[PDB]
Amino acid sequence: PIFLNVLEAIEPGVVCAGHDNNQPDSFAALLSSLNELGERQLVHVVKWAKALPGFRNLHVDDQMAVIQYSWMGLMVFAMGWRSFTNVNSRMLYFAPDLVFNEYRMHKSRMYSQCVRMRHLSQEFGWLQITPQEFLCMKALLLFSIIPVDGLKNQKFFDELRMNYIKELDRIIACKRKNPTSCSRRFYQLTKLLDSVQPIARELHQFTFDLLIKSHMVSVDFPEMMAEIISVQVPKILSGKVKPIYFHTQ
Ligand SMILES: C[C@]12CC[C@H]3[C@@H](CCC4=CC(=O)CC[C@@]43C)[C@@H]1CC[C@@H]2O
Ligand SMILES: O=C(O)c1cccc(CSCc2ccc(Cl)cc2Cl)c1
Ligand SMILES: O=C(O)c1cccc(CSCc2ccc(Cl)cc2Cl)c1
Repeated sequence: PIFLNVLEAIEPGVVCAGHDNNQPDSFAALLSSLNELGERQLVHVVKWAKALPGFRNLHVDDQMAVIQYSWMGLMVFAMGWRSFTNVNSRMLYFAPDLVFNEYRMHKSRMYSQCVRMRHLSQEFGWLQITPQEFLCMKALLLFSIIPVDGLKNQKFFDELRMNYIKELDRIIACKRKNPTSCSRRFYQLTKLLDSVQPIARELHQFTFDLLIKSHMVSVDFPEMMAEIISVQVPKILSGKVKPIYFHTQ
């Protein structure tokens, strides 16, 4: 089971937000912390993507590209998994030092999005996602958003992505026999993967808006997040980069 040994080996540990929970909950302080958390998770995402099977087959510019388009979806999905395993999805477990309860949801001014993330989180429970299904789904999220005109080497990207689809099909299928089941299950996992995208997009709009007005509102964006949110998020927002959906929406 080489493919899973690797996914299971390179999975990131806990990342702390650095939030001072002694501060009173405020928009400026909650969002600044979520932003630092994002900066910190990006270092780990980069290191993890580059250790994935087949990832350095991609053109070097394409490597930076797929990471910079898909981090939001990756991080949302993983946070939903954390939330699911650490607090049965009752709260959003951004990090051990930044757990959102209902008060933090309203104060962050992202109540509706948080609610949608909580929903995502509860699906892991509703569908009984195994840890192997989770790891393979999250790997496939690295490959689920690309420019409409293609990458530098799109042919490589297509092959890699096809392979990651087959690995997920394999993880479902090391277990079952009479194949209504395997067929139903693949359908649920692809539907769940698709559902990450509309949420990632709401958060794209949100953080963009907020970067634009950050000075007026005392929210800090660190270097990389400011750069990625000014340079790559708008390509998504302007429709020049789009998610790859399994089913028509
Ligand atoms: C992008 C963002 C900072 C980073 C947040 C993001 C919401 C989802 C999220 C979950 C994580 O586990 C890491 C941080 C991130 C990626 C936030 C929405 C508004 C804020 O600007
Ligand atoms: O280097 C970083 O920490 C960073 C920060 C934000 C976004 C990305 C995407 S780069 C992924 C990558 C691909 C190829 C090479 Cl040579 C080198 C790299 Cl770092 C990387
Ligand atoms: O072990 C695996 O499952 C695995 C998973 C993903 C990718 C790869 C290697 S694919 C990388 C690749 C890139 C371009 C082309 Cl044309 C052809 C290929 Cl085979 C192997």
